[PDB]
Amino acid sequence: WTATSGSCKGRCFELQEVGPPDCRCDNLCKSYSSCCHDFDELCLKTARGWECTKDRCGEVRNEENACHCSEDCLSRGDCCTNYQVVCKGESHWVDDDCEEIKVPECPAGFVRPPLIIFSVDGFRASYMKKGSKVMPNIEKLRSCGTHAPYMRPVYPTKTFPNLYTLATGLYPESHGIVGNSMYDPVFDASFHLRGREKFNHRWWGGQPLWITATKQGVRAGTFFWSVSIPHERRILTILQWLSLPDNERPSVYAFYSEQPDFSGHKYGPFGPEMTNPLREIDKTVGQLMDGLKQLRLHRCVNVIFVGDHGMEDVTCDRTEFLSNYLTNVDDITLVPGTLGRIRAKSINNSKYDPKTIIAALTCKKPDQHFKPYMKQHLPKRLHYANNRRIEDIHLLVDRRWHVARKPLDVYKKCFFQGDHGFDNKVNSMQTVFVGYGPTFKYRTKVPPFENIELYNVMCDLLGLKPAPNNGTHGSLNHLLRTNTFRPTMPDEVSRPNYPGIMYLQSEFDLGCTCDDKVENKLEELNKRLHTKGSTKERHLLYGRPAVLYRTSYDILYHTDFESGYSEIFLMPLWTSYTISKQAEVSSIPEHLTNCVRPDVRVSPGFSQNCLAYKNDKQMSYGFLFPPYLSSSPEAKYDAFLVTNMVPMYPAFKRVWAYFQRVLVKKYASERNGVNVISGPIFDYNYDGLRDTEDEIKQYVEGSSIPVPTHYYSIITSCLDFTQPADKCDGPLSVSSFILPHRPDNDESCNSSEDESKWVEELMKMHTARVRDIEHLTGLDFYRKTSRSYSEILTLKTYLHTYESEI
Ligand SMILES: *[C@@H]1O[C@H](CO)[C@@H](O[C@@H]2O[C@H](CO)[C@@H](O[C@@H]3O[C@H](CO[C@H]4O[C@H](CO)[C@@H](O)[C@H](O[C@H]5O[C@H](CO)[C@@H](O)[C@H](O)[C@@H]5O[C@H]5O[C@H](CO)[C@@H](O)[C@H](O)[C@@H]5O)[C@@H]4O)[C@@H](O)[C@H](O[C@H]4O[C@H](CO)[C@@H](O)[C@H](O)[C@@H]4O[C@H]4O[C@H](CO)[C@@H](O)[C@H](O)[C@@H]4O)[C@@H]3O)[C@H](O)[C@H]2NC(C)=O)[C@H](O)[C@H]1NC(C)=O
Ligand SMILES: O=C(c1ccc(-c2ccc(Cl)cc2)cc1)N1C[C@@H]2CN(C(=O)c3ccc4[nH]nnc4c3)C[C@H]2C1
Ligand SMILES: [Ca+2]
Ligand code: NA
Ligand code: NA
Ligand SMILES: [Zn+2]
Repeated sequence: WTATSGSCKGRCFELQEVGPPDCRCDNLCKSYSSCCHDFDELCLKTARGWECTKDRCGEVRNEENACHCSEDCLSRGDCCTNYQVVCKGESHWVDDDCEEIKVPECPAGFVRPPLIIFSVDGFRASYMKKGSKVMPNIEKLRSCGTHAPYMRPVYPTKTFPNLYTLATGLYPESHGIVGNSMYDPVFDASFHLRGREKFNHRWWGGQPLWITATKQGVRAGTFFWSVSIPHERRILTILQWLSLPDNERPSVYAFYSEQPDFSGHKYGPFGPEMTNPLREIDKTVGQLMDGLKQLRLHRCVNVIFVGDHGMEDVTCDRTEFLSNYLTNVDDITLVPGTLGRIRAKSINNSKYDPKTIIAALTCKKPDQHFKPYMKQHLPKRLHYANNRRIEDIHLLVDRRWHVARKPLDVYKKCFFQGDHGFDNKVNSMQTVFVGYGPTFKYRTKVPPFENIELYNVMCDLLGLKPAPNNGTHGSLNHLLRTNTFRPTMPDEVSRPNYPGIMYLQSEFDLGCTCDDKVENKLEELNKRLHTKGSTKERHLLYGRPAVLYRTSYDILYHTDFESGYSEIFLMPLWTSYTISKQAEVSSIPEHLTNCVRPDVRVSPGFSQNCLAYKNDKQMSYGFLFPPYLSSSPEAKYDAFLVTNMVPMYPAFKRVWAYFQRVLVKKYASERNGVNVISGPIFDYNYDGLRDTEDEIKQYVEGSSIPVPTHYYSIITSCLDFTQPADKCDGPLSVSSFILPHRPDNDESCNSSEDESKWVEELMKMHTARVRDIEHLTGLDFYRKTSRSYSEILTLKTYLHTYESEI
């Protein structure tokens, strides 16, 4: 109940929210059905339109007008945005040459450059180039300010998850808005685009920029606009707020456009009808910048032009129906469309089984346009599992397609030609970032980056301390002229032991054998050198990883590789080795096929054993440093140490052996040498964070050998590939992956074929940032390079996507 008897008189677009039943006059009241009786008449004036014409100049103030062209309008802060152009001979902002803004030029009483976030829904990154002819205002912001060729959204590439990720720096699994539609089984409550539950605070986790600002004494304009408030009015409202007295005036503002998403859904991303919405958005930008220029704020304000996600061609005919796969289609609830989420229709149904549902959905049709996953098996780069609102069963839908439960859902709910939601590495889902103002750089292009990184920068722009988030603070310092945040490397928590030879071969009873009993001071002094680190500069190029948690581990040196061996987990946390362009691949000699060798630097009690693998009928083993890449037949024996062994399902060994025998050499040839760091990951509770020893759900049968959920590799080389990986003088280049360690290759529908047809495609799907591996391992990489730390942070957030040209 709202008693709408009060008045909006002198309260139009007031900043403080007033609770029921006193009537509201803020930009949200429409959505709440709570506006005072006179809100429209007083606050939403439209009379005479939005532009001054010659004859309006000098007019006597008529209060009924939408905006004014009277002589007092500048000081009332309520001129039409084109007033100075029409009435005072000024130019439109877009027509002025751009000139570097070296320092803020703010009027008196401005304590900091204000920040204006201009967010556009469904603005696909390629619009910046493809519509540049019809968007001169946006093209000027882009060419004169700082821009990326594209910004990567979060998964799913839906509106509410991405806008709230923009506001918080958080993955949707952490902020809680994991779709536009959700069911929370703890609340027993549903979040819908339609209705009042979505307003309830309990859906919205983390701390959005406007709350961060407010808690730290920086006032914010409201970010939310009721759909019926016309864009011209939203702009006039911002400009009016910017004329408030100093103590009242917000420092951060947001504008939001429903376009081009609205038309893109109807017409497709490049429908001929899309030119007009792009023009209109440009005009709105022109209005804002002209209005800032009148207020003398156009060289004071930092403006961010940012999208939530792109738009792909999708039509009704490209829909896959679960009724063509499942017999029990009525025992399931599906969240449908460009992603699928499946749960039981009824909690009282004990004949519901996710395993038979996944199996009925796996590789069933030749050209199947979706792939099912238990959420824990989704690519770790999606970070989409650790929330109770995310259903256990997930369908990743191919770009251009939908999934639906039954055909009746698609015709009794073609209409649409565009949609979004797909995998966030898809080219069509990329969106835009432009920053313009005194704090951003001048005419600077920056590499693509992820939207989770912006919250930190928006905090930096406002002098705020960000709440804890998933951005990596300092990774976007290269966007900024000043206000850079100067991070320090994390302190190493555990120091390594450097074991020498401490055990005799007969102290070991590991059930392993090796045909290695074959035999010289020339070569013996030499192998002693290798075991103390004499080749360590070749194989460990960026310093040893730092261990950021409390544990007990040994550094082990070898001719061809170095490792940090965990006495707790019984295997390396990391193994580092360099493969030059000239290196040669060899096979494992016949007599060494089953060779495992005790490591005389590491006690039997802190070693694995071969008996456990013999007795575990499901589990085999692989090696982190690959015997195929040994530098010499004698160095090969090091690769068969028990301290280089890791548990691997036979099915996973197919992937791993192809990566090690074929792909590392291929990368070394292509990149002029590579440095590889590989190791295990344990994330049994799928939170994206290193498991402690007591979280491990699976061991090699009858042993204390923990089974990894994933294996990672970080592959680094010189960005200037004319220099070899091991003699690189400048910036680095990296690609990484986090491969799921699974007992089957059900994920790969072509896995019955030769690895050359399916392994690399698997690995591409599981591409990752170094930072993702850092979270999963508690390791910090690239501690000793000649590069600035900020540049290294950027490298660690890089994701190699394998998409073609945007
Ligand atoms: C991305 O960045 C984010 C932000 O930094 C990272 O998320 C953080 O990670 C931490 C580790 O997972 C986590 O810390 C925990 O905090 C618990 C208290 O949390 C509340 O308070 C904070 C602060 O205001 C608040 O933000 C939290 O909000 C969550 O939950 C609400 C309501 O459900 C949601 O609205 C909100 O969206 C958010 O949900 C997300 O996080 C939670 C986990 O907190 C998930 O469950 C959700 O699925 C969702 O992802 C909370 O309101 C605190 O209780 C924890 O401490 C336990 O464990 C430690 C072990 O060290 C121990 O010291 C304690 O004793 C305690 O153990 C006891 O509880 C156990 C579990 O119940 C029980 O088993 C034991 O027996 C004990 O009784 C813990 O410190 C932090 O909350 C989140 N923050 C956010 C915002 O999500 C994220 O990791 C980053 N991702 C990556 C990949 O890097
Ligand atoms: O009020 C806001 C808001 C604006 C900006 C920021 C914002 C957040 C962070 C920053 Cl940094 C800036 C602005 C925060 C909220 N709304 C209201 C709008 C309602 N809505 C949809 O109904 C909708 C739209 C497109 C879709 N496609 N498919 N389904 C769709 C459903 C989109 C919502 C956005
Ligand atoms: Ca974990
Ligand atoms: Na076995
Ligand atoms: Na398969
Ligand atoms: Zn949309």
